[PDB]
Amino acid sequence: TLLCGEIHYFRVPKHLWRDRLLKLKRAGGNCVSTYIPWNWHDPREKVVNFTDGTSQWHVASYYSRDLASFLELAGELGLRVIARPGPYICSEWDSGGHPNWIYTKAMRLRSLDPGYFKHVVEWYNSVLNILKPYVEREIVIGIQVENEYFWGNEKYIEKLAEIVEEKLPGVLVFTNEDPYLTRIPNTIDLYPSPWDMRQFDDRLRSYLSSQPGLFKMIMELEGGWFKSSRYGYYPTNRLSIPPEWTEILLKTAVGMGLNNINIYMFHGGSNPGYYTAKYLASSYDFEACIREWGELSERYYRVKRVFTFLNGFQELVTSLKPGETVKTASTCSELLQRVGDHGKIAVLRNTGDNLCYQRLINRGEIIPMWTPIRVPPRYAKIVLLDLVVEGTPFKLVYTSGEALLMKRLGDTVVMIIYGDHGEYTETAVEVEGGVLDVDIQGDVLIRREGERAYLVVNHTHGEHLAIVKSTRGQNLLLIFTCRCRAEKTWIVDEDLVLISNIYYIGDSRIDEGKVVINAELDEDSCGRLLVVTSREIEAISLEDLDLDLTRLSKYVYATHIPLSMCRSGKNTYHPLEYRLLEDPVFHTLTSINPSSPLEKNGFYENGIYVYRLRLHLDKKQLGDLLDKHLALIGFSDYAVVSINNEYAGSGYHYIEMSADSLREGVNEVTVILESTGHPNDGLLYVPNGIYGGVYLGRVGEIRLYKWRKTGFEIPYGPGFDLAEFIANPEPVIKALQEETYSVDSPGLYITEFKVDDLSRHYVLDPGLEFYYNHYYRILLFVNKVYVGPLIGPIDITRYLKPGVNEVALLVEWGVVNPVIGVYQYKVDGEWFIQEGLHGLIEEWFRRSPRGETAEPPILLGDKAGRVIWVNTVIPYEKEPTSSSPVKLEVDFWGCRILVFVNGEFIGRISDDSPERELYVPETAVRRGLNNITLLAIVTSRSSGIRGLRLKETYVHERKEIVFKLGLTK
Amino acid sequence: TLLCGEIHYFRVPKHLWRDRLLKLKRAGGNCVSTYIPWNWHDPREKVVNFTDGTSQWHVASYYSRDLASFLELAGELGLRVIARPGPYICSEWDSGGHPNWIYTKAMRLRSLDPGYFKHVVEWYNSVLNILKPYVEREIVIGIQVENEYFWGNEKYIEKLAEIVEEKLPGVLVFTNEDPYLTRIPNTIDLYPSPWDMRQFDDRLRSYLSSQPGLFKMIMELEGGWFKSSRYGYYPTNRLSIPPEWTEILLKTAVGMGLNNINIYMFHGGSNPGYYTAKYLASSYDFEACIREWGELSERYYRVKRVFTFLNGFQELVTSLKPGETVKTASTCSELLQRVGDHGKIAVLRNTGDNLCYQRLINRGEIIPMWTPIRVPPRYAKIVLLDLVVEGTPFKLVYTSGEALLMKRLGDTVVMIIYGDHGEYTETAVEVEGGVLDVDIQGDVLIRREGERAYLVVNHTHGEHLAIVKSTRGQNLLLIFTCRCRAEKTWIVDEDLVLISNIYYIGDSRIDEGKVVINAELDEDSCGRLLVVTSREIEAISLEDLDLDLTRLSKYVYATHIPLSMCRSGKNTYHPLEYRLLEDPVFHTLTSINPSSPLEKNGFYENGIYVYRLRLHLDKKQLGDLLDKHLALIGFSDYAVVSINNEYAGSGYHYIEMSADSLREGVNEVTVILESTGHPNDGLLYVPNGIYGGVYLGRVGEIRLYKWRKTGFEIPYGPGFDLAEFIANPEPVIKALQEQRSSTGETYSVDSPGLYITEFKVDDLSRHYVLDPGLEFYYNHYYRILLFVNKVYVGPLIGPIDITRYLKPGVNEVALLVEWGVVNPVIGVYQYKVDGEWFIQEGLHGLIEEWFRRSPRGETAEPPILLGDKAGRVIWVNTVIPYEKEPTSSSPVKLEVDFWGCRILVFVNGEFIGRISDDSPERELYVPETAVRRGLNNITLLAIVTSRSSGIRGLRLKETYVHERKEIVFKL
Repeated sequence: TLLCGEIHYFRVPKHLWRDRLLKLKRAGGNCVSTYIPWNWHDPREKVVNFTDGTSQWHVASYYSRDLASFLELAGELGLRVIARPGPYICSEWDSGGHPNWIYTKAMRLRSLDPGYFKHVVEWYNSVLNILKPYVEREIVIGIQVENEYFWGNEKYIEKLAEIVEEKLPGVLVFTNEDPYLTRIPNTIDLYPSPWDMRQFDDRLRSYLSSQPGLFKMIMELEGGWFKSSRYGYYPTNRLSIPPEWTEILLKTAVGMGLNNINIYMFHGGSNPGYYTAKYLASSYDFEACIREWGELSERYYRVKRVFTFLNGFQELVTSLKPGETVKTASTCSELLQRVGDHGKIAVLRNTGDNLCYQRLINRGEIIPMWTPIRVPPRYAKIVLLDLVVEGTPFKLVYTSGEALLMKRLGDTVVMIIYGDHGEYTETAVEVEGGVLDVDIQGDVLIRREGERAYLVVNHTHGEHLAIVKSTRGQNLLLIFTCRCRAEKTWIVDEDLVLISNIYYIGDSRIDEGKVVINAELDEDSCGRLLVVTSREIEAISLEDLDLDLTRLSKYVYATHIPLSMCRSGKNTYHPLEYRLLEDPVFHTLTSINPSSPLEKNGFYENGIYVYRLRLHLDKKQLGDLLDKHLALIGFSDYAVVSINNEYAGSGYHYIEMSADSLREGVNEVTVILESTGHPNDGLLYVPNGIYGGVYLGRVGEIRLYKWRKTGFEIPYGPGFDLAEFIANPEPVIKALQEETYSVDSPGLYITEFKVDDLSRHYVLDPGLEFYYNHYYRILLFVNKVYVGPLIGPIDITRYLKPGVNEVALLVEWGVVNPVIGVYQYKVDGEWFIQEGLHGLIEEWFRRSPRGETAEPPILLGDKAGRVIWVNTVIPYEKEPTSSSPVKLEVDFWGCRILVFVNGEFIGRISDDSPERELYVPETAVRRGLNNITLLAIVTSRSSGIRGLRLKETYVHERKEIVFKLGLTK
Repeated sequence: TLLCGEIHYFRVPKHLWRDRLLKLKRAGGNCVSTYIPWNWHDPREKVVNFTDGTSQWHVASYYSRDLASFLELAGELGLRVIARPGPYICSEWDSGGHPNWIYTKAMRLRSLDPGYFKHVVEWYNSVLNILKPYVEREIVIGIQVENEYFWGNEKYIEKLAEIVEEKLPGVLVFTNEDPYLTRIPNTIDLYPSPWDMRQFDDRLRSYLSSQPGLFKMIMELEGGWFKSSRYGYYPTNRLSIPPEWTEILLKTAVGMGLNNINIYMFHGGSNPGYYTAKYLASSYDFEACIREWGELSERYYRVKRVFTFLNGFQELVTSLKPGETVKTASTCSELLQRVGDHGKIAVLRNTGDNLCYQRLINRGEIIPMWTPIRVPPRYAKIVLLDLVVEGTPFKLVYTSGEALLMKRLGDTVVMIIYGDHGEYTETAVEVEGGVLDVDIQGDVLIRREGERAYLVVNHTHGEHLAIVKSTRGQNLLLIFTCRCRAEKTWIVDEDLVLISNIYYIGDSRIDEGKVVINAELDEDSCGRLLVVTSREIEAISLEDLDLDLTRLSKYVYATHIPLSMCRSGKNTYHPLEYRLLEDPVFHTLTSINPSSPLEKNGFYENGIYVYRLRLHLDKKQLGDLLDKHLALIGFSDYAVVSINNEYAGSGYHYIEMSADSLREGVNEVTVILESTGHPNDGLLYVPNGIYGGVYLGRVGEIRLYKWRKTGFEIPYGPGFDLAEFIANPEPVIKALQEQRSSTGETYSVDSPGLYITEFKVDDLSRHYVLDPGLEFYYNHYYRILLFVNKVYVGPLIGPIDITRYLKPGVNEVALLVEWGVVNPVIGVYQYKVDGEWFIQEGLHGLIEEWFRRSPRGETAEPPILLGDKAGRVIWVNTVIPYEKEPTSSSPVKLEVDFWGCRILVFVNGEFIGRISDDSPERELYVPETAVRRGLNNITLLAIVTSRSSGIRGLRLKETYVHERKEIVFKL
């Protein structure tokens, strides 16, 4: 009943909403799911925005807050909606959907702590008021509260659910991955690694045995995975999620009795500007069914065959219970079976790489009779048994083929059954009162016995037709097609099924006595088109051209799109020239207390910040220096540092520079810093900008080599509050009152190190391993005193005593390799902060001063620590279309690059990005001259831009197909 | 040390040999391996052919038997050769390499049976004479005898080895997958399934502790997999073999001590004409490193990184021994380790889908100091430890990066080290005499401690350089690059290394003060090029464009190819017009005895045959007839049948048709039949053509559902001769005569064993035909022995009339499954129809060479509907203008949209291959050698197999358009 895809209105240009949703509908989806992110609607703590307006430079004009329009569009296209308002959403999104002003109100995020929960009450009021009319009109059918509250806190979850129930009485309310709930329905999120089924099967089984009688759903069935900078890969951080894998998970879920399924993500789209979670790529492509740029991937067509089956047999599927009577002949495939009054499904699962030939035992009969069931490699086949065709004399005793769909056309029931090229299928039809006749088109062999017709078909690139005629004037029309044509079978309106090679059938409009269809043709979209309809078809036209039209039988017409109308086009577009202009950088600077977290000084945006530090060194300290290294320690996230107008260094979180630029008296330090967004864990406060400080002279280091792991149990359960435990870990303090080289799994780790000189400064660095977009929960204790959750480097000087000291880490979740840096001095001075850059504030991305021409390659080593604007013009002499989407590629090194097109922020790329390209949405592109603008922060003496290009992924042809209709009978 | 790729001279147009072999050379290959197929050189049992010419219509003019020229070309390009002359080769090849005349000479194939072996002695004489000069010149360094004789027969293998040792004294001689051999070296063939390492790891472990002291080699390391019609898939029958999988297998093999490895296939190419094994596609692309059309796949660049490492650290690799001195800090990756005096390798294997951060314990030191070792997902990383750079004061204590190569340039050692974009690596260099100085280009942080420099590097899209200088006269140049540029690092000779984005570097001409190299540029080939050389470079040109030249250090130059020079072209070429001509089919028909196989009538070619059957029915037979079905039963492989000038039916091996065109007296049956090739098992005789017969009136069936599996054991071992056991299964006859004990019943005959069932025969006037079922038929033919009432009938090869073995009442059938699966049923027929049979090889249009020059046909507007021509043969001629020079940098595939045909494809008179409804694709590679600039003649021969049949159209498609450009170094 719920055949759902995740599509985020906040990750899709508003004009492309229709394209993305209709592609899900055309796949047989009947529901779309989306988060409603609190920080998307209320970033500044002002008027909640549910309009098209943005107050943020980094959010392009075509991204919208108009949730009402998204919901109406879903309704108009025939989709229901699942709403996921948070307040936490995770979703690889800045602060997991928390507005960055929340960190000023509460430490105890994701709890009933009033400092947090009062703001959650006001958010739910704003958002549930917008949802209200759409719940009443039965478009919005489900509300998720919170998101993967793994740890229990039942009264937190129940309070959220009670507010939804007060505003929206009777609406289904649930959460995901909180197994400790008795009354609020729990739903599961499944992201197993390819090929071994046991972990997935075991999680489905436990979930199905849980919460007896409550709503059952997979709220996130793996539809791919996300991409990150720093530690990421293309096409996902987990490499390719095979489309074969996704289909096996879906068919396994159907085999085990889950008929409520949401693919996460179905379409991922793009992360607008600085709404990324920390380290997230600008792309949210997700290797999804619908790629970021709108492409229907192999994963789309496999999911489509499953959703089309589940949609065109909801009767049977809703009736099914767990079964055991059916058995297999061979061990070459597994069996998952379900049984209902009027039919069964046998799911034959072959996770191995060799084709399997299977038979079933159903009531002492070995089926099929003359041919085995093919189970392809890396495939699970749904086999239909004992299916009653209601209000007819027909029973489908079995098919060894795969049923796509079943449709009533007056006196005829049509079923489409598919197989591979060269597959033999066998279908047994039983007819009450006997078989009157069988008409066949193509290669069908018939055996008759009693009231049965047996049909043996050799599948090809085409359809074989069998009509089994009853004595009561009712007919069964079987259409045997290949898997490829089943994938490109399009159900338009209702009473029009197109069996084709056509890449995509979009909008349809039935006015006059005419159906107009918007087809998108790829290279392989030409050749044979079957039309299955009760409507009289007089003519089919493709632009001007009248197509050949054959009547194959009643309800079936054949035509062809000529092979010439399918093109193999793909174009690249080069800049006319490159102009350079240096950003002055400074614009608006204000005093700030040293190490004062940006969000506690009214700065709620990520993106670029500039610090000016005025730091004081005198005779005695320069005099006594034991080592000539300056350290900038504890910032989110990436900085380029200049000292006395000389480039010094760059990097993430913690940088060691040369001290040589240092003089006696005042030293000026410039920090150009990027915040890539907050993590998406939703519990910890990882402050934007410099939360740490400046240190001088590395005098040594203390490596925490070896740890004693001790049993410790976090009391996860319905009564547990994780936010309360992180803020007050009394049970750990208690355990501390009172072998392993790697701290990489849950538990309490203790080690001892020596301190000789307490005039030194001691900074614990959590190490490279610790930093992940879904931030780890690791609690730091120094000599049995709670320092806090690890968020970054931390000065632990004030917690140290002379001689033997103790460090303990309680890993609730994650990995860390800590090391202590020892510094001579902690440098002090006056601090100034700027939000943004002069060029951004002055909107140079909308209109740049004219700069100098430059011949590529553009060498930037001399501008290390500076900001360079690079403007180019690209001719694109056609209409921007979803039929021909464009990517911008930049060949550069030693830069953090912000990309704009015609003054719209497209995203960022850096040296540690998993790709050198961005999707340029059709809404940003114009026919003619296009302005491509790079803002380049220069991070190295080895730095440059070799070039850039706009690339078409493909060029598909948009064509209108017109059906001239006659009279229905 | 043997870094080998399988490339078959008989599957590559001769003009393209150089391209395929140089691409193997360029990957770091030092050896090419090839079968020499007996049936390729002696198909007709006449003068053994080692020339360019062909006796066969279906073998294009550009395929060669000139083995000498291949061996010469391999030698010229700096490659050694492993030769594998069979006599059996398997290789998805017709009869596994046996000439089809062998079936007239012997039943006991692959044995010392004289009827087989005397002909093996003549073949081995012809072929070892061709090889002798190349063994003496040290080009051919190994000879494989036989091929996967799994079952033992040591005296048979010994006898093949003796003939080789006598003609080519002291040449290395071995076989593959015969683990019962004590004296002759055995080698291993490994084709595991992605992601569980345990089966592969256990096979390697067992092999490495077999045969004390003898030659150790993986003679076939999975390079992909083949594709079949009927039961096959794209891109292989096992779907995609992931490129990450192939690299994990290679790195595992290195980590376990195997340094002799052959990738099967490195390049697969094409199966010429009817030299396919049964059911095989005309493509042998194999999803190989080099695709059939010449493309360098992702698999190629991954294998190239491994071969480059093994070549560039030869001294280290030769020295390594087992030893377990190193430990890992965490469980997120496994460790394989080898140790020598020169240093150690730690292979960190991560078969999971998450990045692992790893540390090593070496001495009592935790390695590295400031940075963890990245082990990427689905990856095995080779970490070097304690590497002594011989004749220098440098030790590489460790690098968390991956070492690609090491090269001496005068007083400087250069090492290339790689990682992913954004990877942090840590490298520890110890200098004896102490560290004079470290000069750096790029993002290299230095920590000096002892006589040690620690170098911490963020890997980028480009190179960071560190020159560590000794207080003596000697320098360590470290170049830190990304994986992608390591993959496109090209070694043009001893002192010319290009670190690049370039898709491929081909031939070089090392003139005087000029180096000219042929580059092939894809769309990502542009950007930075680094040149590492001892040579003085004044200028670098791309054709006529002089490039920017920066001197980075003494041995390192930097340049760039402008991003504008890398196009993204891709063109489709369309036919002008279609002309149709009906083949008259009949040309020359001669008498043949009913059921007499074609090889017993002097027909040794596969391909198309036409039978005319003159069958007699009298009034009585037709009057008494109980069921209206005619069956053609037992033929190889596919038939289209007409009765009294009406299309009756089509299919593989066993066809049931309507009997309604039949009438009293003579009935004229036309059978148009294709043999797709013999199977590649090399043991059984599966006859071409009609070996069964024609039956009328299907009056029932006996389903053989339920079997008793007994405890019979085939005695495999050094003394076992499997051909002798197949010919004379005496132990099975004895097992069948003894008391049965109680045993398990099964519905599945799918694993080795003796299976027994029982059925009722009520009427011995009927005819009983056993059908082995769809499951039975596989290109590598199964071995299942049929017994009826305890009498040996024979190995199953197809449907078999078993009537004469039956008695009234309860009958027994027993199957000894040596290997395979079967699901048999007995068809019961009223009559066996007798008459006179006639055979023709080919069709009128083939014999008269219409593919070389077609008569004028009628023009036809696509789509061309053929359903009214069911059972008949139609020639479709068209012209495709191709207005460029045919080139490997722009290869073409012919696509045909059709249904209900078997199609034979010719281009400019050259047989390209076959396509049918049950093909895993609708396209063929058209080699450059068949294409011409200007008008291309595309000719299809369509056997119409159905009343729903036609050709919608066809097109020539370029896979891609790369740019060919010379890079010129002025010295």
